[PDB]
Amino acid sequence: GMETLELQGAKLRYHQVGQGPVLIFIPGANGTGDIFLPLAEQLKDHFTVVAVDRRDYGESELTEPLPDSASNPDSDYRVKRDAQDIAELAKSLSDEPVYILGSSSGSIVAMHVLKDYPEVVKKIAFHEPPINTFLPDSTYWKDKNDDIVHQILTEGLEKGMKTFGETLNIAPIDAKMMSQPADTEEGRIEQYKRTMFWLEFEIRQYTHSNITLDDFTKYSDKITLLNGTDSRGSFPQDVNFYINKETGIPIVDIPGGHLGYIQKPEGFADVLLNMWG
Amino acid sequence: GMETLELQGAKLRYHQVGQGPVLIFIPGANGTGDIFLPLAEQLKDHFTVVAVDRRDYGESELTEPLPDSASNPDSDYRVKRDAQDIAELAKSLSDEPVYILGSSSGSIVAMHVLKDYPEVVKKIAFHEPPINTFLPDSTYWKDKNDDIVHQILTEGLEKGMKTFGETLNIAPIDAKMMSQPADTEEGRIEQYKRTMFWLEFEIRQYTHSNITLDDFTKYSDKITLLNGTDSRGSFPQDVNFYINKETGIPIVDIPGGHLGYIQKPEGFADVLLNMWG
Repeated sequence: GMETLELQGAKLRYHQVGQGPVLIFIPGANGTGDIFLPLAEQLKDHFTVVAVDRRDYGESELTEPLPDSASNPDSDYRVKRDAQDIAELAKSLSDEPVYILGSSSGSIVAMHVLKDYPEVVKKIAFHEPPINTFLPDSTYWKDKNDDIVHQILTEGLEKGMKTFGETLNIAPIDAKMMSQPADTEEGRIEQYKRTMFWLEFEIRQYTHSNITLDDFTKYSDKITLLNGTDSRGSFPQDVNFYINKETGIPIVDIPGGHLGYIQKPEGFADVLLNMWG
Repeated sequence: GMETLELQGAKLRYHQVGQGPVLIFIPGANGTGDIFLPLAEQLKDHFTVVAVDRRDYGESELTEPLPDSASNPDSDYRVKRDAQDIAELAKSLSDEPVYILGSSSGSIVAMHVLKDYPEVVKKIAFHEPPINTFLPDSTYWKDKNDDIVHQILTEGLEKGMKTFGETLNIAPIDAKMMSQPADTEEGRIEQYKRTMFWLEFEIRQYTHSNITLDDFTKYSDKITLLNGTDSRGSFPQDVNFYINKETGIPIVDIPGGHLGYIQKPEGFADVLLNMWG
């Protein structure tokens, strides 16, 4: 049960309670205004308290995708868009300048509201901002942030071999080949995103999808099951053994492991050409 | 330099080399057809080899967002859409049924092509499928997958306190409150996605955004800097000290830590009402 302001690119949702001059609270990393509700109850006799879900969070919703460049660490799109969200909200609720308080990364949003839309600001408070750009030791803090983001990436890719080895239940050499970190930072970033997408959206949905043995028997003349010569004892071979046992569909052993088509391409090709050539 | 077939919801990209009957390779968890290129070079005298980037991967691109329900573990949207992608590709390249080989989760795509579009299949090969739905011990494997996906979530949230503590450089009690895992599985899933979004798209972009001290001095009469009484020694307070030292803008100490507005809402409110009431 939240209020809505439709803006360019998003439906902005906010809580509103109180009477009196408008006071907008801008949240930090939690992104949502509900964290200000106990404070709003303390203030509602004196201010019209407005607590925002910033457009990428909570009950707010984007109506257009973020630009490709938003993932660039030097992108200014989001912080600028967040600031003009607050300015538009302030103008939709008040014909006079308003009170604004932002905390943590939300106090950085507040700084940009004052920089680019001073006309909407009556008074403003910056609660514990973590901005470093104007500090004498800016580089220390900026480098540390860039390193922590990269640290989380490396720690993610380290779980690759459990991710594929324990879900596909394949041989460790195959699991290793599948989870081997890419050669470059950009390649590793893409690799991590692929792995996380596959985990969320592919492995469970596909491996429990609606296929039955009677679906194979109906066209058994078209089907060959393939087991790698190097991946014996693995779960996917056990699947093919079950299909072969119950339907009579043949298994052909083909060189290599779970990735035999890239591990041993000449031998893989020879077997296929004998099957189908 | 990849071929393109525009379909409903995506631009499907594929590699094509060879002469002769069409043979479509469907990739597994890597999602991209380049993994079949060394094999394609072995086969190109005998088949027209077609190696696909499935629509969510690689050089393929969605032109509409995935449905909300695609994240449901029992969703069939993606595997069905992948299969009709292959069927449409086969019909765009050949007036006769074609050869198809899928590996790993791509062999599950292949099963669905045969189930729903048998007319496009001349022969088909399932290379080491990890499907469990028709196995007698299906539940063991299905439960194990669901548990591994949930394991990766728990392992992610465990890095929350380093994520906020080492980027904001705040007190450990505050970092703990920010990273405390939500009460429910759905709450924890959303929490992890928020944290990963903030890391990628917020922390670096906002903390090094283009604000200078001269931006504060221009409207210094409107600004109050707020430091929590419980977060002394933290980096965000050091930021406010620098601003106060160089601009003269006042600091008000307000009850609580980095999250004082929810930690101590009555005391926080009292200070604000004295500032602004």
